[PDB]
Amino acid sequence: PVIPLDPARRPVIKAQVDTQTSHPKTIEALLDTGADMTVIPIALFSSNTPLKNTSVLGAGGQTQDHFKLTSLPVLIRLPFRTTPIVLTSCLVDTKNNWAIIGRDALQQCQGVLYLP
Amino acid sequence: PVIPLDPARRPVIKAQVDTQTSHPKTIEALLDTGADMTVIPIALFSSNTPLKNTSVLGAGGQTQDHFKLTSLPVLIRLPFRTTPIVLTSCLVDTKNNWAIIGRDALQQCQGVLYLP
Ligand SMILES: O=[N+]([O-])c1ccc(S(=O)(=O)N(Cc2ccccc2)[C@H]2CNC[C@@H]2N(Cc2ccccc2)S(=O)(=O)c2cccc([N+](=O)[O-])c2)cc1
Repeated sequence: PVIPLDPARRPVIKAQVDTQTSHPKTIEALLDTGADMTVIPIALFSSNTPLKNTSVLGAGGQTQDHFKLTSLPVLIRLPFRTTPIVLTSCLVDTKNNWAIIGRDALQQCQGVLYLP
Repeated sequence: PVIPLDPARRPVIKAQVDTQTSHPKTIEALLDTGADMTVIPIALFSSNTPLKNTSVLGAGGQTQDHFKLTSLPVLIRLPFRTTPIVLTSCLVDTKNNWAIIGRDALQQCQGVLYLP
């Protein structure tokens, strides 16, 4: 589908996220061309899985306690599409409720940005 | 043009920005569909130049200090189209000097996100 760009209406999508730590979950995620890596809420991971340490830069400066890093690949499926997007590693938001589809996933699904 | 999406290569673009407080300048801006409002470097604005205090959400939570708000509209020109993008107001990065094209500007040039 063609998704219009609107400052008042964020470009969201419903995507099934398989973290391979629990059961695959359909969540609402922001489509983000500014993001390099995909951000997945920590609420989808099991309580006993190890996550790597890292630091990420953003608006309110950088941080090292806000984001973590997956130990296992994350599979992401789109609404009617059936083959999953395979991300070797992706960011994990441990504080807020953040689901962000980055360019890493937007590449495998042939996603592009068009300017008339 | 059709801008491809790649995690290893940011969707940057050259744009001419007029802050109406000084000489119009050329910057390299990041095409960001996740940004509600456009962010321009404070290095564009003259030294005086009243700017408003504002609060912005991003990476390391919310920030009371990083971003300011323009008092006057911001003229933005792109390589292709001859007519300029007119934003009523946009964000100003004081800490760093990021150039980020949000959906506010992408709407006025009718930019869309295409997912096959
Ligand atoms: O207009 N806004 O509300 C608005 C909000 C937020 C921003 S923003 O944080 O600077 N800034 C821009 C930006 C771009 C590149 C690098 C850092 C920041 C945001 C906007 N999109 C990228 C970035 N981040 C996500 C996000 C999206 C919407 C709202 C808040 C935060 S981020 O940082 O979590 C995610 C962030 C950064 C990097 C990665 N990653 O995978 O590498 C993922 C700008 C404008």
